[PDB]
Amino acid sequence: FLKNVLEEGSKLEEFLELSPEDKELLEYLQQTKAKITVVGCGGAGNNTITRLKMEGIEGAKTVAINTDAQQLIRTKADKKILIGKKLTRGLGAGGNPKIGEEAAKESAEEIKAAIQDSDMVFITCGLGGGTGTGSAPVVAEISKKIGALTVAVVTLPFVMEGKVRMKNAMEGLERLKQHTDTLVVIPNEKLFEIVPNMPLKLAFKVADEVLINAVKGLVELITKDGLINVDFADVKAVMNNGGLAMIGIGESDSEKRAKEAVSMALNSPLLDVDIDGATGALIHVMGPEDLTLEEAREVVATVSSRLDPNATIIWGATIDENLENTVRVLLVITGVQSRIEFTDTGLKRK
Repeated sequence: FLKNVLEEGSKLEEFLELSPEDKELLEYLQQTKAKITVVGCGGAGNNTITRLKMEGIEGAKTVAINTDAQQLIRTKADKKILIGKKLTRGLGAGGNPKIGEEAAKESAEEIKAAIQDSDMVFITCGLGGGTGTGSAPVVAEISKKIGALTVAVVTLPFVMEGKVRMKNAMEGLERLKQHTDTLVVIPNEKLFEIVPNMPLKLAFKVADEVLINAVKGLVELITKDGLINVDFADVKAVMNNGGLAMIGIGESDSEKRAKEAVSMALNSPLLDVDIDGATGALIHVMGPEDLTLEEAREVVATVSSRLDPNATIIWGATIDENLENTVRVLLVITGVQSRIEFTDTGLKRK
């Protein structure tokens, strides 16, 4: 009986030590925990969720929504939602964000049901298409309505995708910034400065890799046990009014991993903005089984001296089973909307 399940599962929890006070407390933490849901919209959104799912994202429910049934069936997630079951019949919205938006609206109640009791929701997707670009802002609007920390981690299209797609992305990015607490944007075009002679046929595979790493890094920073205390109250603090944000990723293998990883992360072409005054930042330093709090401490210090002396900085350090002799640093600087300008050919640096 599935219905008994939830109730008999507590029997084991409750039933050999603690006192009555600790009895209530322990039984309290059970519920108190922060519920995280990541929602992937459209093509790139769905490829990301599948990996997060298959690789096992820690402490977060995965939701994949799509207007296209073919894509949705190949996707793996804790929950899948075919938005626009009446508007599209599960055939795809094409490159028209207006359809994807309407598709999401149509399934709004279904979406709300998938993120219902979430303390924080991550909306991820690749802008430029019709589904992700159209639905993402609706999922964000619904997220805020249920009262969850609403963060979005999205990518801007490659220039080789065309002005129509970029323009649609920027407009989507605009509508999105309206319903998010913090909006993280990844310019795919810069993916070319990290891998200059990267084969065009691989651009998207790499884009998938970066988004997955970014969403996973941010999410796990909050949920995965590490060498140090990462409190949800702080995340709430930094993410809550983080306007526009960008990321930087780096890693090193040399006997100056931490130091060299920060360098890459800070000089990352993905950080297409002046960060020398940032008011907030989330840092996640991942490494091998030999990772010391000292290295993580060295990364944070490095970054801290670039931001505002008053900058709010959340950081963590987790150990990744299969991580070489390499330490990877995911950097997320917030409140940089005033250093950028929204145009329809991409974001421009002020």
